[PDB]
Amino acid sequence: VLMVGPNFRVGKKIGCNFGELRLGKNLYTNEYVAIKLEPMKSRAPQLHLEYRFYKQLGSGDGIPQVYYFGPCGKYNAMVLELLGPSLEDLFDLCDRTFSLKTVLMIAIQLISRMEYVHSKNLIYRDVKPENFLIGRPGNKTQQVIHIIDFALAKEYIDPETKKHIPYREHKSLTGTARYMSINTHLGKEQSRRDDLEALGHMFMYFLRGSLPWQGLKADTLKERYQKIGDTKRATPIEVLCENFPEMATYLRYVRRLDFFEKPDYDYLRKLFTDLFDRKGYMFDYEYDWIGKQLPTPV
Ligand SMILES: COc1ccc(/N=c2/[nH]c(N)c(C(=O)c3ccc(OC)cc3)s2)cc1
Ligand SMILES: [Cl-]
Ligand SMILES: [Cl-]
Ligand SMILES: [Cl-]
Ligand SMILES: [Cl-]
Ligand SMILES: [Mg+2]
Ligand SMILES: [Mg+2]
Repeated sequence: VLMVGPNFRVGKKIGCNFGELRLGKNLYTNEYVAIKLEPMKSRAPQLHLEYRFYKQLGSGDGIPQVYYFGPCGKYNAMVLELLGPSLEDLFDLCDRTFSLKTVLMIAIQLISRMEYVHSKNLIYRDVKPENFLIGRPGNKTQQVIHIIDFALAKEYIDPETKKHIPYREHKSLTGTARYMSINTHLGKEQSRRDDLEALGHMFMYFLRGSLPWQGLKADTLKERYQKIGDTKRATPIEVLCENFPEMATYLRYVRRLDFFEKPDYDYLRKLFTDLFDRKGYMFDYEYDWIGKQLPTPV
């Protein structure tokens, strides 16, 4: 089908997706957009719930604008702001290490981004470099690290009672193993702490080039998650974060948060801004990838 909604032309498949993602164009405004498609026959629908989480988030810094949700042939479609490459794309472009300055510019932003999500009574639960995208130059947000992919989010404040969700265990594992928190591996209900811990793992991935549990395989997914969690538990923070004392402090702090506890986001930002200033860095958005040829759908 040629169109989604009144005004969005459906274009080519984009990204490296299987038809899940297309370029689109708002014919009414002469603007490109991203079109996410999900078959109506899906045995595990996620797109409509994702749209509802975007409505709960509302308009925010580093959150893509969402323009439409509705049918498109035999698909449900969500039309959203077209962003730039992901941090994983950019990491590859930068030979799979980022400088401390780039990691800190990312980290300072992403602590705030997670604070925003948490302020809207949601936990994110899908931290990975693929889900953080820079903007496009055309919208003056190419410097801003955005967060996408809210299909795995959850409301952590129950809306009627206004109580934090209860602690429980035996939660099935499905996420991304590489970044997930130790408590996620143990089958615990995720909470605010776990989003911040997964961010810490991702920051160390960027700094080191890899994480020491990244290569582990097993005959079953469950066994693989187990081995990865075992390695996370067996790798001292002082070792993982050798040469990055503030990252060690960050990770120890988030690992030690209680399930119900509100993180001190101010404290975590200050760890990193104090470090940033002490190193003489200037917060000028000159990330490692500036000056390189970025992948673009057009
Ligand atoms: C490297 O090629 C591309 C670079 C940037 C790009 N922009 C996007 N903007 C979005 N809002 C996107 C998404 O919502 C999205 C949707 C699905 C998806 O599946 C892996 C990945 C990203 S991709 C899409 C493709
Ligand atoms: Cl445009
Ligand atoms: Cl920010
Ligand atoms: Cl991995
Ligand atoms: Cl600098
Ligand atoms: Mg915006
Ligand atoms: Mg995903």
